[PDB]
Parts: sequence; C-alpha cells; structure tokens
Amino acid sequence: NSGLSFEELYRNLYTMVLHK
Repeated sequence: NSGLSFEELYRNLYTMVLHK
C-alpha cells in the first residue's frame, strides 16, 4: 500500500527532471 499518483509524478515529473 502506497498509492499511485505519487509513483506517476515519480516517473513523469521526476523523469523530466533527470532528463533535462
């Protein structure tokens, strides 16, 4: 149990920060 929206910002917001 943890959620989902967090893992998605973790692979979509977080993925954009490491890329740029």
